[PDB]
Amino acid sequence: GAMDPRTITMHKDSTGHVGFIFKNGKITSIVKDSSAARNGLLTEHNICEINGQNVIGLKDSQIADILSTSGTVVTITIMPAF
Ligand SMILES: [O]
Repeated sequence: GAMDPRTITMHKDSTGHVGFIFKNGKITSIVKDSSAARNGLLTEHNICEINGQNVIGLKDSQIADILSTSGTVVTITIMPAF
């Protein structure tokens, strides 16, 4: 629910992308018509886990690298914040 973590499974498109951008670990925009959009990834939520790995505290370059090098399945657990 509103306060709670949610886990979203996405699949990469033909160029290896799932459909979002982020900054300082927070998702900031979803790409229209993407896997992220279809599967309900949310903006203003922090990236907690990717493919079951906790990434809290990692810098953006590392989160980016994990996303870019992932296989086609990308599962992300996200968390709201105030
Ligand atoms: O997390």
